[PDB]
Amino acid sequence: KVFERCELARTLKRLGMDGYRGISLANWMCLAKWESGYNTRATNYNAGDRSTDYGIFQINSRYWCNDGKTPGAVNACHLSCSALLQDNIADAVACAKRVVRDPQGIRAWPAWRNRCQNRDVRQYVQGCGV
Repeated sequence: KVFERCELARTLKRLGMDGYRGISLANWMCLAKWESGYNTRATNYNAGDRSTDYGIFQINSRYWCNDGKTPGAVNACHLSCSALLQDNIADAVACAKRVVRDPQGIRAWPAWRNRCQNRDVRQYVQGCGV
């Protein structure tokens, strides 16, 4: 599924992402925007280390979900990577929450630093009713 901007904003709020581990909803919106363009079906193979990024938040198979084919990987979210390709994002959200529980927080995703940190991210949630 390809979400519309405000539709996702509203969904994430409901799933309790606003301010989770100190991260504002606008930050989560900015991340999803640059990672997958709000697409739950998005996958990206990293030829470099043989891992794959899955779903709306482009969660990596080396540490967060099990895809079986990633060498020396762990599954901290306790999910099949398949779970992160569903239209319903409840598993993806639960996993994203698990990722920011580590010291790095939101910095765990390099693209957050490149595209969202120290920016005016208000744009991602303006007029959504969140």
